Amino acid sequence: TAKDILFDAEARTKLKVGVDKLANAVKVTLGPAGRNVLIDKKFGAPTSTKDGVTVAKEIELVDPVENMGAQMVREVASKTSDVAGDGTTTATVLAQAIYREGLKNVTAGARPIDLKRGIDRAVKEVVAELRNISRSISGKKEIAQVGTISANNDPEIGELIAEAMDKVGKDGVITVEEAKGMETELKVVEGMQFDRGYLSPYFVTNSETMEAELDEALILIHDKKSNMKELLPILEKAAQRPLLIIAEDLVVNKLRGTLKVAAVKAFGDRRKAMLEDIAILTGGTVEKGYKLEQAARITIDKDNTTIVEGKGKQEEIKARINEIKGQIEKSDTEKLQERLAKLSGGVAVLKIGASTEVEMKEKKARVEDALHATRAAVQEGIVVGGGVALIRAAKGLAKAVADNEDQKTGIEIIRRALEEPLRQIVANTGTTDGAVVLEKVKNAEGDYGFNARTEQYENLIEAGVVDPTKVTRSALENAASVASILLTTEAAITDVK
Amino acid sequence: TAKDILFDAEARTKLKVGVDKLANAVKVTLGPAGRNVLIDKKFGAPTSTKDGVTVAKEIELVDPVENMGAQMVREVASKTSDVAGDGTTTATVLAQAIYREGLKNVTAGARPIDLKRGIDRAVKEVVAELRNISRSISGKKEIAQVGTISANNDPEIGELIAEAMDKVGKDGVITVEEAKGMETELKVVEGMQFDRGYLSPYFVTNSETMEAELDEALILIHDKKIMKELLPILEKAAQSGRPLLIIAEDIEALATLVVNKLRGTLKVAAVKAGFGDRRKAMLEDIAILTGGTVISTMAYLGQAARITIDKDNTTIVEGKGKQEEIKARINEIKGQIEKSSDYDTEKLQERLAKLSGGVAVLKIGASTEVEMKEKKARVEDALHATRAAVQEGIVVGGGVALIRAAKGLAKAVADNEDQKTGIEIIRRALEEPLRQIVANTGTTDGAVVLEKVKNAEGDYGFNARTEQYENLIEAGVVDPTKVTRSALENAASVASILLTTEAAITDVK
Amino acid sequence: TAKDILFDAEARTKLKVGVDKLANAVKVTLGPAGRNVLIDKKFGAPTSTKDGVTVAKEIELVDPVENMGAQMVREVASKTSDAGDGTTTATVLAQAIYREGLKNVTAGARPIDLKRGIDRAVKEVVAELRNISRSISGKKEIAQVGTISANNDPEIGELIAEAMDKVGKDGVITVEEAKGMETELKVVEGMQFDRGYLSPYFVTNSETMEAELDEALILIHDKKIKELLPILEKAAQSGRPLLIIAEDEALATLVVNKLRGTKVAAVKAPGFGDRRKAMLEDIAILTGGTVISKGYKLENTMAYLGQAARITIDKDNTTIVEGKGKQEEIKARINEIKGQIEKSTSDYDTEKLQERLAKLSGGVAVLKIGASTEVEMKEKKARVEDALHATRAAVQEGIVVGGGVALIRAAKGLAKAVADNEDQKTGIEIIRRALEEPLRQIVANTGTTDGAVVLEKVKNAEGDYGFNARTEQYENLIEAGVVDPTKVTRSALENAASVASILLTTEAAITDVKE
Amino acid sequence: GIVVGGGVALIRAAKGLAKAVADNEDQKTGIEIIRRALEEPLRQIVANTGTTDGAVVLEKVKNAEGDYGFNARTEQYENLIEAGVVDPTKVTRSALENAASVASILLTTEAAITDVK
Ligand SMILES: [Ca+2]
Ligand SMILES: [Mg+2]
Repeated sequence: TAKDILFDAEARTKLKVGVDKLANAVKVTLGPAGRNVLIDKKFGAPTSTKDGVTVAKEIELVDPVENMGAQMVREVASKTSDVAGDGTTTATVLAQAIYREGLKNVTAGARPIDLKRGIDRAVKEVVAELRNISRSISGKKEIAQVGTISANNDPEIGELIAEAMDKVGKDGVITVEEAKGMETELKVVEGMQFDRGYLSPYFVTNSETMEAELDEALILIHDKKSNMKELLPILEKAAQRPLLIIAEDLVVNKLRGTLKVAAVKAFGDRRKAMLEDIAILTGGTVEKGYKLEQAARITIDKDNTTIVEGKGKQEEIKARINEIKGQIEKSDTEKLQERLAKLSGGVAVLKIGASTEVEMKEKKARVEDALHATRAAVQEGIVVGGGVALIRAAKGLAKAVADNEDQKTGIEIIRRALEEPLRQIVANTGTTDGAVVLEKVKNAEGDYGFNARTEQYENLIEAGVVDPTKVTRSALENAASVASILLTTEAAITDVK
Repeated sequence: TAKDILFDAEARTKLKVGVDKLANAVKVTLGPAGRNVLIDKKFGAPTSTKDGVTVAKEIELVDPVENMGAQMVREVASKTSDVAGDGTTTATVLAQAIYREGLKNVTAGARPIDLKRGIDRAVKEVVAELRNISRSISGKKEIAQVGTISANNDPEIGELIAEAMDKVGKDGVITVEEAKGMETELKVVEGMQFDRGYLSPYFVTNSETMEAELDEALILIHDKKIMKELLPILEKAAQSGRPLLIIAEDIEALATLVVNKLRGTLKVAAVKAGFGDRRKAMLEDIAILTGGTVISTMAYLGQAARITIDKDNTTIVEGKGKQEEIKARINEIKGQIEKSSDYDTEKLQERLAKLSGGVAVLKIGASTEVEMKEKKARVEDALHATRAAVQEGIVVGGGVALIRAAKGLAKAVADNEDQKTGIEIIRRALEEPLRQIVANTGTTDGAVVLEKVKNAEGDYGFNARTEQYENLIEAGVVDPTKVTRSALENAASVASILLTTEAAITDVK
Repeated sequence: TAKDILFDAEARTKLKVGVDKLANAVKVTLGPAGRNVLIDKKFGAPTSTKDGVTVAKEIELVDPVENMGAQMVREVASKTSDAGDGTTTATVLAQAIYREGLKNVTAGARPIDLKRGIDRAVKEVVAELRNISRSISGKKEIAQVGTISANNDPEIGELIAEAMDKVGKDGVITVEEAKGMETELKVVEGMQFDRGYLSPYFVTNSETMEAELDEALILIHDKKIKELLPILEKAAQSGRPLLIIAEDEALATLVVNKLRGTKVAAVKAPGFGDRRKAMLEDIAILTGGTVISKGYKLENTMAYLGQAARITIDKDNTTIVEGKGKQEEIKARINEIKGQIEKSTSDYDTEKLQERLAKLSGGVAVLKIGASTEVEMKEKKARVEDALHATRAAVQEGIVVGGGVALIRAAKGLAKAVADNEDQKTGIEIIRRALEEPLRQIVANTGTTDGAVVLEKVKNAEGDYGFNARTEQYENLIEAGVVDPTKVTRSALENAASVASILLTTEAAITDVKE
Repeated sequence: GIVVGGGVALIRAAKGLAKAVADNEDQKTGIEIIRRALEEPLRQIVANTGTTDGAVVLEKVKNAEGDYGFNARTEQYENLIEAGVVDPTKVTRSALENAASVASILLTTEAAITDVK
């Protein structure tokens, strides 16, 4: 349809208004002192949330160009918590500061392309310095320590996450379920996980977690490919139980009528080898087959699908692992070992018990967050929390080389942006003296920093204030990307009113 | 519907606003330094694109007269990337410069027709001079190099393009498909291709590749225009497992075949059959290759291993017809060559090439599906840039060839000052593509960069990605001659029409 | 006061509006087919005029920027006829040059390169205008030009030819309404100098813009001018008008008494340095007066004032007619001056003393025009004045073809103009198209829509062949009596290209704000 | 004394900026303001010629050494000392000192007091 087009600074200033509205709403919740935000509902009392992710999901602007920039930062900064599990709000605060000062220098006559080059070279050095000051996490004792800190000081949960990664490995599949009793226990079952998720967001059974869970579900494995009407006869045939259909190609009927079904993807000759393994696991049968005309739990994520507690014959399924094991000697061969590790590795299940359901769902939420944080701690390590690690990592900027003065400006844009998260931590405490608090932390060194929880200076590592290195480096990398994309945006196209 | 009519200068000034909005939006993406363009969507994040074709397709204006001038340049410039595969934004930048300077002189009193004549005489000589700078591409030695450049410096892709063009020839049918593994392969199979296309866009199976893919399909060949005998033979083929292809003079069959393809009834594709008695002879070649028979039952239908329906093209792959019967058809029309008039010579020789060479299938693969189809489409872009490069040759990229081709303007002849002004309109317009590439870098010194390139000669130019003057051919910066000359011919064509437009008729809001 | 400023294309476009308003109003009167222009008056019936000069004097605009461009081309074109209709031709030419000039500036032409190509084009057109010009010399040829400017009157043609024979070609000739009905010629003692009146309100006749004083007294003062009351009030009760010759608040006091009827005109002293005081003595001897200087006081005598019969003062020169000084003392100064010619060892002294000698010894030729009726007397007098002015200009630079044909023929010199680039060639072609404008306007004032063919038939013709708007026929304009002085034609083009080039190079226009 | 006319002397004198000391980046920015402003008089003189290309002329003058410059009257590149284009040293240095003085007061001005109309 007809379009309106904005160019040059008129587009970038309009985009900046949206970035500011997104950031200014979410950043008040940043630190441990993060202040409440009220979200209106259609009827009844409004929702009060200190969660910066919950606030960002509610941000929509009436102006199209303002909404574009607001969705740019929102989509990029959301990817920080998709992998590292934390840092969405931090990435948004950084993105606002980087784009503000960057655009401010564009008005002064700085080339936007050289600012991006200088910003990129500055991030490479800060991310590297974040690794130099990062503490590696290896061994079951300190893995339990990180799991306990992310559990809000729960030694039972820290030992549970450490024991799960001990049996199934650091890269193993670990899932969190609800226990049938008061006691919390760990159970290692059989299963596998692949990167093919749901085909539509409407299959999601849980609004906030964006996951589709099917309990006591039957698996349908075919190897032959969607919208063909022949699927209507097969769908209701065995439906009486949720169903998992696996193919390469019932959206409304699940969200409107009564049906429990999930259909994910299943490339080339490699896809035919994967579906034969799920048959020996899920306990079912897989071109030499019919036409379109069983596990305890099936969880469907956006980027992942995990089959938990599939029922095979343990004597027959053990032979399938030995068939692929024999194919390794006569064999690149790296993909054959991947399929072996999925079948023989299993899935760790965390059964979370408690007194009452309100406590059991409360305790389960901490185990999932502590698990996600511990997974990121074993990979890239841990760094000092409270926004201090971004300030300490500024020392790496000395190694950043600037080919001209505009590039040196971009380095200083990142230099001033690294201080912004801590500035917002202290600002959420309600004090106007926060400029002094930033000066003490910056003039100090090491793990010395400000803890906004007790409002006292201390050693944050010993105090239990820590962030995964993956969280911090991803927040800066994501923010610098989205802000540099907007700095280089010369046109904004949108539909007419 | 009642109409609003604009005349003379009032109409051309309004049309220029639409041409400006089109060009000013698309030209920011030109060159390696091309910047981002945000395209809004209903829900979610917008679309960031540095591609000029994506931005151009989204341009529509509220004012009908402004929208007309926008669609004018947009459609004419779109004919560049069709026969060429690149240079759509270049044609738009040239059209904006020719029309702006031309209209500027029209207000100065110059006759519009003498400007158009001067424009065409200048473009005629610039294309000729562009042919001298052209570097011909022939043989597997330099074809793999050209294919490697359009492959984003991948030598393995250039070897597949050079070897595929070696088996079936430069004009032979080459198709790129997704491989079943990481290792890329090449194989030549049976098949042919037709110059016709689908009747309705709804037959497309895969919207990503835009081509309708029917695997292990059936083919119906019928002479007259086609619901009388269709349904009995269609319903007899409705239970197959194999999709059906409809080949006739035309396809009532228009409404019923589209609604069944959109639903889950059956997969049916209709392609027109090329005219006169030559059409009835081509139906026998498709029937013998696929084993079927023409209709002038299920045993009469032909079977292939796959069918890909392009927009203007139709490709049948691996027909099931007996090879002993096909060779009897080959020597039938091959012996008919010795029996012949100057009328049909290469007409029957082209049919023999379809029943002999076949179709080569390029199979591209990678470690993950994300890179697999990303490199697969990269090969399709590399294959299209290579086939066009073989035809008209290769010229220096970065807009330098348009500047170097200005030497041919001395050969242009002007009958008066108005025509000479038109020649000078082209002279100033050829510098615009390079001036815009340097402007996309963001420097205010771009006026000096253009002076160095013009003061130099030959291969010397400016590389905007490294921001350093260097040899552009040795640095891998090249453009096909067909890409460059098409962008100049199409731009000068649309601007000449807009200069000669005395009225713009549009409906009332 | 606070100012508003317009820049470049915005200022040059507003200036063009004022230039067009002046041009379109005056150009309807151009040529013998010129049409009527009604000019309103405070009370009674308006003024109907076919004269372009009368219309141009009334052109004033509300918009200050538009008014500037109007007054710009108005003053520059006034120096062309400073008569002969050339002031309107210069305005028409100035419009065409400025219009096409601005049109190419928008097209991307450099304004200064257009000006260069314009100036080179004008030099070659004026040069070619000299070759086609036919000079006038001798009493016989002058008598023919005077008869033409008198509308086929051999009497005025002979009188002007005889007037230029008695006083010379460079002599001073004046026209005065005769006290008797017999037209006669009388040479009298007098002189003319290059100083005009010090204010337009001293002029007694608004039509000719010439201040004329009959039987007036001359006050000659050395220094600037309050303390003149004893001498000034002496002339007020003496009945004669007073002429004040001095070096220079008191100037406004004489303006009030002039408009109230209580005959005073002020003129600056001629020349400067010692030549000024030397010429002041020549005026006192011619008029029988005394120069106030260095043992004289301006407050202290009626005997020191010079006397003359008629004093005509325009905005340029002042002519003293019938000096009342004694004949012996006038020629005594002649011998005193001539004695210094042989005693001068410098070339500058000898050449400048001859100019001083030619004024006193030459005199002033007076043309007294008679007629049957007093109404016909002033009508015939104005005919002689215009005939004398046109004939005097025709002798200097020659004569060319009228009807705007000479400008068309002079276009053949444009091939001799060198253009350094395309923009300079454009300025040459601007003059090429502008030279057809005066004839195009003459044919347009006839009212015909066929004037596009008339211009082509004249351009494709040769020599003096052209179109006559009076009889609406093609003929030879030299034989038909249609001729313009070469000085008039070349001045119209030079002045038009001058003011049009200034406007093309104007990047800013400053004007006062609303009061 | 006398210096090069045509605004070239201010460009040739930019070599002294290497001797300027900056205590921080803000002071270094103020040094660069003069660096770009020294080219402004010559850039205006060339722009008053009406030429469409002003960048080439400024480039050829900045890269050349000595008194070599561009003559705007004849529109030709020539040595300005020999051609007769010359400015007094007091004229050139006073224009720079006065301009920087008034521009420094306006940059440091935090308030403007004016009467009510
Ligand atoms: Ca409500
Ligand atoms: Mg008249």
